[PDB]
Amino acid sequence: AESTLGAAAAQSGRYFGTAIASGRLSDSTYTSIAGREFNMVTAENEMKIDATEPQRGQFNFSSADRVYNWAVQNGKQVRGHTLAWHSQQPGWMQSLSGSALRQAMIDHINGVMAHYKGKIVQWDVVNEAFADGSSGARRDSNLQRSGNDWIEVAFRTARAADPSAKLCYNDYNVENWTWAKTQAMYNMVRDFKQRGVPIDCVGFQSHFNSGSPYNSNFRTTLQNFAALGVDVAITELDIQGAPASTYANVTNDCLAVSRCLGITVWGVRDSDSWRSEQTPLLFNNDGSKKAAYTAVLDALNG
Ligand SMILES: *[C@H]1O[C@H](CO)[C@@H](O[C@@H]2O[C@H](CO)[C@@H](O)[C@H](O)[C@H]2O)[C@H](O)[C@H]1F
Repeated sequence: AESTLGAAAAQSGRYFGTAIASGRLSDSTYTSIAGREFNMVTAENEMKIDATEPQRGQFNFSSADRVYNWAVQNGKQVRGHTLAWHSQQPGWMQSLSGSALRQAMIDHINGVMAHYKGKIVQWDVVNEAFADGSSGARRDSNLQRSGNDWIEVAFRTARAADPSAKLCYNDYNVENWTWAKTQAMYNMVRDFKQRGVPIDCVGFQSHFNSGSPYNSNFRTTLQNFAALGVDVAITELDIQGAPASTYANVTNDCLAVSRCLGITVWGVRDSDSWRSEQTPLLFNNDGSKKAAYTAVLDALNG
């Protein structure tokens, strides 16, 4: 067996990753534990639109490169996050609509992807485009108001910008097979595959909690999306209370699906999370391993 999460995941050809924040990189406990345990990194905030293009046409990759460089220096691959999203847009992009916004969205994808061309294994090209609830509608945003084709255009733009990256659609509350949101995403991906839209992967955020609880049918969700001809990935995992049983279940669901590339938990210690009050991660505040860590490692080791 293997003694760390990333190495244990690698025995089945998968990765075990985390979100990394540039502001925490002077914390020796964080950097040593993150370096030891994970083989995949996602920048927590540094590769988002506001951080990378603070003013139109004026890119700033300083903080993003700090995360990227840390990952490569520590032997990890990197998931880019995220190129088109309604949340966290810089004010200059919030003022744009229609065709002007479309051009800025395209320019933003091209500029960020060119900087990291051939260096990023997966990109979350589009994030959180569906509304929550029973409707299955697209979320309202300046991007969605520019037309239903905004998502497809982002994907076609990204494929041309860097043909070596796996292009993913990412979202939350899409893990339970029976939910309307899950079905809306499923039909979009099915449609994309029939029309030749270049989508290679689907990211399941996996923010499990009392209001959006884990269900055993997540495995069915993963299998059904994989059958559409896309890879699947667990991208921002955290579970309220960090129950060992649920952490083991999610891990085993990924291990049972051949195209489940790996799992990323959203943070290292409970105190590093935005949801620290629900103590939803695998390491305690002092860096020690909880019960959930042991369960995940055991599952990865079979
Ligand atoms: C999935 O959910 C995580 C947690 O909400 C998002 O990461 C958070 O993003 C916000 C907004 O940019 C930040 O304030 C938090 O520090 C960060 O943890 C992630 O982007 C999203 F895809």
